[PDB]
Amino acid sequence: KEYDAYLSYTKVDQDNPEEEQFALEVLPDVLEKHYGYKLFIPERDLIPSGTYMEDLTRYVEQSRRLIIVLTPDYILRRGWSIFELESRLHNMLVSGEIKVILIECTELKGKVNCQEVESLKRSIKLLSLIKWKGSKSSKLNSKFWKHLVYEMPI
Repeated sequence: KEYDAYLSYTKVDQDNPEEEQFALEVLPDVLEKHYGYKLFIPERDLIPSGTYMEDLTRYVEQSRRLIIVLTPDYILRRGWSIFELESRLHNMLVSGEIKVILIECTELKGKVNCQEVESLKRSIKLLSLIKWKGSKSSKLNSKFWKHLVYEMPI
């Protein structure tokens, strides 16, 4: 366990700017610089290679938490699919070997998407739901941040 949490998010090229800004820079920056947590971010710390899947698996095993940022882009690309594609990660999620922190940034209005995400929720044993209200939640020392920090290790 070398990392406090594994950050899972999706970025799609050019639909709300505040959501993307919170998911890509504010969330990691506040978790690492202000609170001192150590996060593994694939798009920052891992270079894609032929061992990409095995590398991601190993990094998840070395992470004390799994943060999933539920943005519209994440739903579009089904950014959670990786954790279901690899058997080891799937077993870790369903058997409760790693705690998952699901950050709800949008409402699952879509029927099919809502059903799929519900099936994902039931597939996780240790699941913590935190709603991101918006600009109020991004403010430092807000209810959102206290909740998230409590769900974090140490």
